[PDB]
Amino acid sequence: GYSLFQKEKMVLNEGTSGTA
Repeated sequence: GYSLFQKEKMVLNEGTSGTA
């Protein structure tokens, strides 16, 4: 499932592991 395995990965990349 996309909004399951990637649901939580989308959280890590947008905040701490990215920073725009």
